[PDB]
Amino acid sequence: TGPTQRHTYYSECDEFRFIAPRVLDEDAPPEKRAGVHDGHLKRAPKVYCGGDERDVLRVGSGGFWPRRSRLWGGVDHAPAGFNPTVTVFHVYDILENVEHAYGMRAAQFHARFMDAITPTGTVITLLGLTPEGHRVAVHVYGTRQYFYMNKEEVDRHLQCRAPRDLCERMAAALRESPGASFRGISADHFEAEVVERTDVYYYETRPALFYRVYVRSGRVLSYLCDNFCPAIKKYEGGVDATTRFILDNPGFVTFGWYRLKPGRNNTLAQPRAPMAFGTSSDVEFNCTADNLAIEGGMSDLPAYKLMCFDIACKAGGEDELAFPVAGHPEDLVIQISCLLYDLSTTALEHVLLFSLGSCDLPESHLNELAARGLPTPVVLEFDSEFEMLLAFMTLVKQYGPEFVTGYNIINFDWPFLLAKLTDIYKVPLDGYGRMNGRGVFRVWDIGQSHFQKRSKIKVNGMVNIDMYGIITDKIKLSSYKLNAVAEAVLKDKKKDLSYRDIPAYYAAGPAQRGVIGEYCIQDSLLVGQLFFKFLPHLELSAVARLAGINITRTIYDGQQIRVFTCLLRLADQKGFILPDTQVGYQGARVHDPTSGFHVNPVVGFDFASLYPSIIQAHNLCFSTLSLRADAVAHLEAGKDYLEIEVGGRRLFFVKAHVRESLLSILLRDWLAMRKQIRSRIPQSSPEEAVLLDKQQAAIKVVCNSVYGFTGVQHGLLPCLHVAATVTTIGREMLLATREYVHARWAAFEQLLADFPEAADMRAPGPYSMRIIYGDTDSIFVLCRGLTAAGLTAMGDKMASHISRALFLPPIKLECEKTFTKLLLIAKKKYIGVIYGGKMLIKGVDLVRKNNCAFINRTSRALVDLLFYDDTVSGAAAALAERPAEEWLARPLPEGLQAFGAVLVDAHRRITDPERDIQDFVLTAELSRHPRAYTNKRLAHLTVYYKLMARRAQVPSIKDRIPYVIVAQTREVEETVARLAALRELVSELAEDPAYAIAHGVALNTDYYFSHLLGAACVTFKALFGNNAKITESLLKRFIPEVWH
DNA sequence: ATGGTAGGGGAAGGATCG
DNA sequence: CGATCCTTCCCCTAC
Ligand SMILES: Cn1cc(C(=O)NCc2ccc(Cl)cc2)c(=O)c2cc(CN3CCOCC3)ccc21
Repeated sequence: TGPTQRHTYYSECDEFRFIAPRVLDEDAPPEKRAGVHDGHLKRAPKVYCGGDERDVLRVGSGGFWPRRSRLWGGVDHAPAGFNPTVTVFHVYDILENVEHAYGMRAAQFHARFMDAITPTGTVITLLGLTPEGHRVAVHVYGTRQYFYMNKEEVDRHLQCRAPRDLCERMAAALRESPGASFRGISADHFEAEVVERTDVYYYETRPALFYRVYVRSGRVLSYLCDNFCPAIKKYEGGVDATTRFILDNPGFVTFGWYRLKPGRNNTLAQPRAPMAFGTSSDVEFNCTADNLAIEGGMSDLPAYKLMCFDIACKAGGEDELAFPVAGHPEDLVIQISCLLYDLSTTALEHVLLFSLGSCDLPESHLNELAARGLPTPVVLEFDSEFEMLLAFMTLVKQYGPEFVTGYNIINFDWPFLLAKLTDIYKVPLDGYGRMNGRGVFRVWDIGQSHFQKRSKIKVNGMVNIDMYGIITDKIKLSSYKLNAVAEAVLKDKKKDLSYRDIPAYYAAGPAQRGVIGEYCIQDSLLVGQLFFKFLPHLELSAVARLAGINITRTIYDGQQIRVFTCLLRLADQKGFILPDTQVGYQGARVHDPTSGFHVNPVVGFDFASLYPSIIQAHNLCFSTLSLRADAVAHLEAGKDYLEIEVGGRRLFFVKAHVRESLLSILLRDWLAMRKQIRSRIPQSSPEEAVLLDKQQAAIKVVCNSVYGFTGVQHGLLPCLHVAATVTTIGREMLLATREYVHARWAAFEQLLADFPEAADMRAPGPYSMRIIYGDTDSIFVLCRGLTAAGLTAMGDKMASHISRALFLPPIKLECEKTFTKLLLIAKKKYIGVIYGGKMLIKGVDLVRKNNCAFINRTSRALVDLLFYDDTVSGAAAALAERPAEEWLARPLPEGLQAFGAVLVDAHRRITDPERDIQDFVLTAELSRHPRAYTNKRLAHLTVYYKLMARRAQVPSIKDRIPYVIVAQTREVEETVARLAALRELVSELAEDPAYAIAHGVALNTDYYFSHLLGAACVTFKALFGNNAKITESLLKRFIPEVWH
């Protein structure tokens, strides 16, 4: 009969816009080859492979790429008698769509589904595979969104006193909509129960009557919540139908192994006829939710496919050496490397090269690959950009990669390709996902927006995992160029590339373009290696399984949604309903440290998950809070509730036995689950142990996300009172721990009394025990008069004692570290030597990946000497012997001599050429869209605008920009004045390392030495009563005066 | 659309004091 | 009236 849901992906083509560089035409004179052919053409798209040629949209007998498709434009490319009986199947992503009965009356669906979607019905499509390998999509009918409204509030506001009345008013309001989107919608299209529920906010709140309204269309529910009755609180109206399908059917997950089973009236699932399919899948199914169950024994992934891909493009305009622009039809996409792996076997299965202008890959590359057990690359030759891109999209649709990865493919690759396919070549994308049409293929940028905080890529049925963000979150670097990341993680350096070199390599011919192919394939291989080292798919799938959210929203839609979903589950379970809404509170207090170098033993105590344990112990929650005394005036204070003053206002938190905290329950259950699964790591195969580790990681993530979720003003379900109470309780606890240690163990008598272990630990000097440092949940205590022999093993017992004697469970204080020497520099900045010989650096420019590697190495060597050299340590002790104030006129002790040496060596490396300029590059992140800036006079901003004027690589909206500092010259000052006049010395001397190396520009030698001295001053002011000016002065005594 | 409060220190520019 | 400070913004940390 034909398809029931029109396939919008191109299966036929007879005429297209042809664009291709004239440089590829050899029979043309070497003079008439500069430009780029552009114009309409009327021939069928074709692709060349190995001397043979075939139409791009030709599918069947002989193909160049692998194909996992069945339907292709109303053709059933499946061997007749293909009726695989499906029992179990794995699910990775979930679609939420609308289906009308009038549309589907052609399809021979059962009566049940047509009743489910009679005017319009929401359908939940589970996508995945069978164990055999078949692509499968099961459609779940019956899922209905629903939201609550107070009955006492609605009855009197809308002059109605019955649920059918509410249905009538809703239908009417939807009729007189702006655009008459819903015309003919009537009251019988809605269901309205009356049910007793409780608002989650505040203990005083008592149950009441709410109208529960069931809605079949996300559009209708959205319009209702937006402008139905704005003066009435609406509950859970944002909950999408997928979340309802997950939570209302207990046991279900968003990622895992399901099984078809018999249903309510002995109902069985029904398989769809091929012409009714709506996916690029081999078999599809219709079923209600009771036809589904979970399968337990199943634990391993199925044969999901992962396409890793990178692209490379070239300009076409007057300047072919400038960076391309996808909006200009002259700049084209020259090459696309695309390699497909199997995710269950982490093995590479196919490698493909899409190229404009046929080529032969270099032989060193081919030899390395074929020797590394990898498959033989297959090159696809194209004459135009349209044919190449169409073939790439046809590959995406036919092979149907369930997962897709690359590097910086969110800000460059996908936007470039899709801008080409959309703005220039005019191609619809709604069918090139998993759905045959009407799908999702959008790409979000930041731009001049306020609400958005992250770039996203969402493709239905296609999980995009950009390894860029993965590395940015998991690894700490100064720059994230793919080759730098490769060398830093895998210790495998590979060739760099720039657009400045691409046109030449293209013009020389098929071999110098096969070089470009080699570079793209090497990039893609490196990305694949990173992917399967960090295993982001398993991590994020475990998070999705835990939070009841699909993999896509797991990745790109924030953290608040996960905590919100779990809390929604628990609150609906326990009788609440979440109301829809839409520097806040005092944080922690860092213990004012008395700075300096400490050589006596230091002990480090800290709390295990301080904020979650506070929430657990004190029963903090939305439902246990109250702002009014009369609410808690009927129970005994202290024994039944906790009175506390937070932010100049009294708060009451009813204790556990009155009303149990929802947050406490979530945290306790998550913690017990984490402990259970971690107890299985030993007696488990490493294959299983990787999954177990990802699981426990996800659990810890959500646990640490609880408090943050509570503290997001104007977020979803916010309650800053809880966050401020948590921080205040933590501050109080730290203060109390300090005072207890001070008062109870001032005398060594008591230290011996409680622990008969300080006998074999009494040091020469006098006994003292005083808190020296503290931050949020940490305590560093000085132990003059004790030996650092078993200070760890006795501080363990100490912390256990303090926890037992001071705090309610599950609050726990542990002894983690004991330092031999420690440098208290300033607030939240310190460096120390652990008793185990390992160094510890926090806060200082050392860890701050914004500085140049040279000053980093130098200051490192300095501190290394300060800790791993006995003479300079005794020298610091000598500096301590005296107040340091007199030393502006006194001499520095001999030990410090070493410093001078290293310092002067610095100067050498600064001015002496043949040094690496990359060893001298600064980095800085570009936070916002530059138009929204308050100073507008920043180094990386100068470099940004300069790169923009030079038609260079415009940095993506949130990367790190590298730069260097020029010295003042005639050209520098002249161009400064010229640019100033055009727009109409301070740190304007900032330049791209690239431009400033090929133009032979010289660095500001004075600046880098002055900042080496500044970093030294900042790091070593501690040893001189923390005075900066005095430290700079007496540091001048390590530098020849001809440099001051 | 959907990520918290503390911090220190560097760059840039205005205000202030003798 | 000229350095000295004093504000503000911005980077990236530690919890
Ligand atoms: C790494 N990190 C990120 C955070 C964050 O992103 N908050 C915003 C937010 C908002 C909504 C959601 Cl859903 C999720 C997250 C933190 O808040 C944070 C806090 C601590 C304090 N620690 C923790 C426990 O005991 C006391 C000391 C330590 C590390 C932290």
